[PDB]
Amino acid sequence: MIKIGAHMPISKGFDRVPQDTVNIGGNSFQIFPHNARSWSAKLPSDEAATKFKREMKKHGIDWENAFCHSGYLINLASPKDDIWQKSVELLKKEVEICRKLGIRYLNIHPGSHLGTGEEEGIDRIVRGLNEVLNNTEGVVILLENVSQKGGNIGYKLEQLKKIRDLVDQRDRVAITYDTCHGFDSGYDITKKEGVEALLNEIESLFGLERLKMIHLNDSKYPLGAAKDRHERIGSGFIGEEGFAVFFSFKEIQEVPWILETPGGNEEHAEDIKKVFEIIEKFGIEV
Ligand SMILES: [Zn+2]
Ligand SMILES: [Zn+2]
Ligand SMILES: [Zn+2]
Repeated sequence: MIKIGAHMPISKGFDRVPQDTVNIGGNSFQIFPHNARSWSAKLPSDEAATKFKREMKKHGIDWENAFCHSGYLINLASPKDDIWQKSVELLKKEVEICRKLGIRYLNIHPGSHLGTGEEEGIDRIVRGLNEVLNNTEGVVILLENVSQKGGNIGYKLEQLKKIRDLVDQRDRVAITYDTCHGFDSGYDITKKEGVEALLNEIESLFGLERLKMIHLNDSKYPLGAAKDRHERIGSGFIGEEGFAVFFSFKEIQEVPWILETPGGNEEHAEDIKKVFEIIEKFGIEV
């Protein structure tokens, strides 16, 4: 069964999210844990967490299909110690928001060394994840591949493995694959040989059960462009044919597809329709 959804707004409450998710034709979703402007975030009230949980039950959303995503402030690779410390403290709080909501997965970008060096930046990330994981329980942190922009770490799957193998609680570190960031970095899912190489690399670096989520994004730019600009499904350089190849892999189907393409609920309902249209047109099983 296809597990698909989108990044959902939380601005009207967490509890609106399950209903909004089924209204766009999804059964999966991603949300931010908060809308804080700075380094401090509130927890949801007991009242709000309870409503969220009730709506999850009401709509039969699978808890393996519900993800949180960290905000853009957190940078565990920062060469500024105070930003590193505030990032750690905020990440811990985001794990506590997840715990409160019942959310099992917290997705993050590993970070940027800002031109101080990839190897030292990886160590900083590792140490930061240790401080976080060693002071929390339950929640699994997802490392997401990113584009090769400035001092971003994680544009090659190899880098995500370097972080993971140094972490204390490796079972609480897993992986998210973003189709747009990968395409930006040369991972060519428009060809079955590219998808096969991607899967072989994932299986060998992490094992396939570490792949917890795919971010389903088309790209504004060509393969290898390193641009980090998402596009609506079928409207970019991955395209309808490219996605049809990607969708044809059973291994890919086992994993929730989360849209982070431009627009709101309305555009995402259309992108979800496009995905089923692509699957129908190209005769993909299932
Ligand atoms: Zn992301
Ligand atoms: Zn993403
Ligand atoms: Zn992106």
